[PDB]
Amino acid sequence: QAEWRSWEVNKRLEYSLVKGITEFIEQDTEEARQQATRPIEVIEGPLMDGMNVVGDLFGEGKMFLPQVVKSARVMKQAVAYLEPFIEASKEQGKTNGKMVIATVKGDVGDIGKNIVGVVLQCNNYEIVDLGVMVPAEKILRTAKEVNADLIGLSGLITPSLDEMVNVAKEMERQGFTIPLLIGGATTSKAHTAVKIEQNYSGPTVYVQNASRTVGVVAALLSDTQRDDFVARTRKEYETVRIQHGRKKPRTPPVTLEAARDNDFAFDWQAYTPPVAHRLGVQEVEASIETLRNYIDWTPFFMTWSLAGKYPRILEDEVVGVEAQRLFKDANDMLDKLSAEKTLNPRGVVGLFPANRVGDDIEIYRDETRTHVINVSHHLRQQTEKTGFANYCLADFVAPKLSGKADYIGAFAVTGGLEEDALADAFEAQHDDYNKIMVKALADRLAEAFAEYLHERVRKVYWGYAPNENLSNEELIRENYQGIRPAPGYPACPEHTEKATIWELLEVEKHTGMKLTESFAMWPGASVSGWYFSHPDSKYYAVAQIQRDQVEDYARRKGMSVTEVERWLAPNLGYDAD
Ligand code: B12
Repeated sequence: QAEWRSWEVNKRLEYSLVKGITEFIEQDTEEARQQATRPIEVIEGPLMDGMNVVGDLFGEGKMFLPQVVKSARVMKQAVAYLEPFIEASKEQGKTNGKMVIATVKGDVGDIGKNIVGVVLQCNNYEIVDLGVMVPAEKILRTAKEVNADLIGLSGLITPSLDEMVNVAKEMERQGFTIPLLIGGATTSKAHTAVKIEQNYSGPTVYVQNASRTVGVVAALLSDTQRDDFVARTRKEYETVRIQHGRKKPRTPPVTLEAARDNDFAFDWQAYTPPVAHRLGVQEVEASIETLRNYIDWTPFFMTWSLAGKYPRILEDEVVGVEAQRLFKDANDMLDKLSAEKTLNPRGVVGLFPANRVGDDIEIYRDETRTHVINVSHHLRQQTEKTGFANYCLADFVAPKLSGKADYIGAFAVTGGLEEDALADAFEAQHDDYNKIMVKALADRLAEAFAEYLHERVRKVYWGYAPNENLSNEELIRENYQGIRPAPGYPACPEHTEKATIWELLEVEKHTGMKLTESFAMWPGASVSGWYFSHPDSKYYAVAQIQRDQVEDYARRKGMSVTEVERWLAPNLGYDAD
C-alpha cells in the first residue's frame, strides 16, 4: 500500500525533494540520519542532490518558480528537523556564500525578495533576510556582525532609490569591499549605473530577476570570474552612462508658464460635470468572494516568474500546465481564506466637491464651495508640445472661474490587515511556498478591490454611468469613462500626496491602514489614489520637469526646493543637485 515508500531512504528523500512531497519529510530525513554517521550528511547527501535536479530541470525549462520554492519547502523542513543534530555535531556543513538581503528604508515591498531569498538558498547560499524598512545602518552593521560576502537591497517605490544611493555612499564611507547587489520594482540597469555605482568603490551590480541573480552571485564569489566580471560590468555601466547623457536631439524643454499656457483646451461653459450622487466619506466592505471575480491574474503569474497573460497562459506550451497548477493552489487558498474569514479586505472611499486653481484641485467643505479643506497638488509635463496639451491632471476638473460644478474622489484599500500575521505563520512552519502565496493573493485581492470600488463608484457612489456592465476582461482594458490616478505612478509621481488622501478619508481610522517614512503603505497589499470623472481624462505621464516648476511646487506644498528635488528625483529634467 505505497510505492516509492520501499526505496533506499536516500533516493526517497532525493525524490520527495524534486516533487515537493512533504508528508514523509519528517520520518524520511530522520531515518536517513540514523543510517548516517554525522548529522550533516543527509544534507550534502540526498537533499543537496535532490536540489541539483530541480536546478537541472529549471534550466532546460522543464520546471518553474512555483515548484522550485515548493521543493525548498521540503529542503528547509528537512534541515529544520536536523537542527539539534547538525548543531550538536561536527563541522556542520558549508555554503557558496552568505548574503544580507533587505528591503531598503521606508519601503515595505518584499515578495520579489523572498523569491530571490529562496531561489538562493536553493543553490546552497545562506540568506539573512533583515526584512523591510531596514536602516542603511542595520544593513551594513549586520553585514559586519555576520561577516557577509554580499549585500542585497530590495526596493519598490520611487523614494527607495535615494535610500540605496544612501547605502552605497555609506558602503563607500564605511570602507566596505563586498559587492552591492541592487534590485526591486524601481531599480534599473540605467538608474544603478548613473546614480549608484559611481558612489561605491566596490562592485555594484543590478540584476533583473531571481533567476539571473544566481548567475551574478556566482561570478561575484568565483575565485576566477570575479575580476573578469565586475570589470565587464563597470565598463558596461559606462557605455549606458554616456548614452544617457548624450542629451539626444531631445525636444527642447519649455518654461513653466508656457506649458501652463498650453493647457488642456476644453469648452467648459458647454459641459456640465456629472454631479457626484453621494457626497461624503464612506467605509465600504467586500468579501474575498465578491472580489475574486475582479482579479487580474496576469501580474499574479508574473509574480511567479511564469510569463504570458491569462487565461492564454493556461494553454501555453512549456509552462502552461504548472500555470494551471499554480493557478489552482492559489484559488484553493483563497477559498479557505474567504470562508474561515482569516484575511479580510477593507477599504475607504470618498467624494468631495472640487475645482481647479493653477495646477491643483481645491477640495471643498460642503456643496457651498466656500471653504477649502484640502489641496491636491499636481505636476505638469514640461516638454515642448505642439498640437497636444501639456497635460496636468488638474486640468480634467472644471476650473474655479468657470463656476461650473465639478467633483473629485479618492480611496485606499488593502487585501487584508492580517496579511503580515498570516505570512509570518508560514515563515514559522518554514512554508516558503505558502508564505509567498498568501501575500501574492492579498495583492491580487487588494488590486482587486481598487477595480471593484472604482466600478462601484463609477456606477453608484459617483453615479455618472449607472448602466455599465463591462466584463472583467474589459475592466482590465480601462474601457470606462474616467481614471483613478494613484500617487507614485508617472501621471502623478509625487508620493507625498498620499498623505492628503489619508487626511481626507482619515484612512487610519476606517481601515487601520498606515503610511511610513517613505509614504509607502501598510499593509503591503494596499492601493490608494484619486478618482476623476471627466471622460477625456487619461493616464498621461509627467516626464521631466525643469527648475522653475520644482520651485513653484516647493511653495505650493510649502517645502524646500531641496525636499522636493528628493521626492521628485526621477522626473528632474535638470542636474540633480
Ligand atoms: C503586484 C504589484 C504591487 C502590489 C504590492 C507589492 C508589495 N508591497 O508587497 C500592489 C498592487 C498592492 C502595489 C502597491 C503599490 N505600487 Co505597485 N506594482 C505591482 C506590479 C503589477 C508587479 C511587479 C511585481 O510586484 N513583481 C513581483 C516582485 C515584488 O518582483 P520584482 O520587484 O519585479 O522582483 C523581481 C526582481 O526584480 C527581483 N529583485 C527583487 N529584489 C531584489 C534584490 C536583489 C538584491 C537582486 C540582485 C534582485 C531583486 O526579485 C524578482 C524575480 O525573481 C508592478 C508592474 C510592472 N508592470 O512593472 C507595479 C509598480 C511596481 N507599482 C508602482 C507604484 C506607483 C505603487 C504604490 C505607491 C500605489 C498606490 N496605491 O498609491 C503602492 C506601493 C506602496 C506600498 N505597498 O506600500 C510602480 C513604481 C513607480 C513609482 N512610484 O516610483 C510600478 C513599477 C508601476 C508603473 N508602471 O510605474 N504594487
